[PDB]
Amino acid sequence: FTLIELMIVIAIVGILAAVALPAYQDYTARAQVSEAILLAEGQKSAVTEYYLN
Amino acid sequence: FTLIELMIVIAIVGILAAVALPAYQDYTARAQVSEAILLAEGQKSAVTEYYLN
Repeated sequence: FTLIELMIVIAIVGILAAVALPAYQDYTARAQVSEAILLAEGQKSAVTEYYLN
Repeated sequence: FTLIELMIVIAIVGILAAVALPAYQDYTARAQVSEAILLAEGQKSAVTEYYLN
């Protein structure tokens, strides 16, 4: 008898595929969301520039 | 960030061009207006000369 050793595999086979993937496509999103933010960084002072002058 | 240093330039670039230029073309005028007056200075006594004699 070994099957419970196979059972535990197929328990490992059914993986979670952690929410630490989709919370980190949401924070990979935070990466390229930031890529949008880093654009905004340029306009921060330029928009400001119009706003002040 | 430095742009406000550029802003302040373009605030210096837009200069007043002081009214102390056109009030002093008006007083540069007072210079050559005086140049007309200094002519008149000669006639002061000569006109007077006719007026008295």
